[PDB]
Amino acid sequence: IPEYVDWRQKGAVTPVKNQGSCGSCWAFSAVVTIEGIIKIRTGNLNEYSEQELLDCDRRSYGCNGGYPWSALQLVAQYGIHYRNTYPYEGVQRYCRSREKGPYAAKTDGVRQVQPYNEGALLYSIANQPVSVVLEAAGKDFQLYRGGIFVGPCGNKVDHAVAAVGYGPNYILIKNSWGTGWGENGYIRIKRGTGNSYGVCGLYTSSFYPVKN
Ligand SMILES: *[C@@H](C(=O)O)[C@H](O)C(=O)N[C@@H](CC(C)C)C(=O)NCCCCNC(N)=[NH2+]
Repeated sequence: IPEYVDWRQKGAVTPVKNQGSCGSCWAFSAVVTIEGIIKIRTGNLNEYSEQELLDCDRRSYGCNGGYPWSALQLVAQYGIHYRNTYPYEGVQRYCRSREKGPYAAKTDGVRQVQPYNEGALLYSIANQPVSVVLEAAGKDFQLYRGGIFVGPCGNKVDHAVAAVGYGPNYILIKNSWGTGWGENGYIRIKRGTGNSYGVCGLYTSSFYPVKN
């Protein structure tokens, strides 16, 4: 795998989103990976519905949090609508999948990256954007403005984001806190520190969709 990956430069990343007050990071993370794999496999970059996962992923808890794995399993078993068809409202509502016409995209499954393994995550990111989790509660992460973020942070992961690239010393993360946070909505998180958890627990739980 190459020394640098940046899926934005390959046209596989849609504009940075803002989840707002809703605890929907898990759906935004999943959607970033779906947008990415659909671009990688089909050549078209589309926006897909975080709101649909929020409403319809029965294993998740709406705006009270959820599981990227479970949203990706929802997209593989059923599908997902375009963001235009099923726009983001920042609140959980009734599942309206059935009323929004045929799905726009469908995946074939969900792999997990071997956790606590930097190279395994890097290998996956080289193939596609990956849903990853981290500790975002620390004021250092909340107030991050730029540079390669080293913490301070623990490994008490509580926030789902998407890895869309990496470099020699960092992993490139698309956050869902709007374009004004971090580096136009992104954070580069230091890697290669030898901490198996990853900085901020970044290697705790990583999933990506499979699409044949
Ligand atoms: C993240 C966010 O929107 O900022 C959000 O709080 C979230 O989904 N967090 C996850 C943790 C990471 C994905 C590791 C989470 O807490 N998932 C489990 C949901 C817990 C909610 N349970 C109940 N009973 N309300």
